[PDB]
Amino acid sequence: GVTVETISPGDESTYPKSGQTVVVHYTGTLTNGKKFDSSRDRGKPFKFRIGKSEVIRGWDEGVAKMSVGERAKLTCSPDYAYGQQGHPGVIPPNSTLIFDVELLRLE
Repeated sequence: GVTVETISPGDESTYPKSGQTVVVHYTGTLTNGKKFDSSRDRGKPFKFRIGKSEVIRGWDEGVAKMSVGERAKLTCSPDYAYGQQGHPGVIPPNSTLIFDVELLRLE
């Protein structure tokens, strides 16, 4: 489903709750490394409510395993991303997605 590989540890104490507003910096790429999204390129931290299907399932599952300050690679299989259909023009069918995600703070 989703694999979380820690790059830099968080505090292992402060974890997102269901419905909580979470603030991340992230970069998403295809497994060939082609980038398709980045809050870092936008120069703005990205906010979303976790556990509300506001983002792909890999994020809801994976970011919930991160603690504040953690930086990790999240690898989301198609079933936890955009599936067989994909996102025409952006994500091919049956694509695994790799996200570099830093959990900056909870709100």
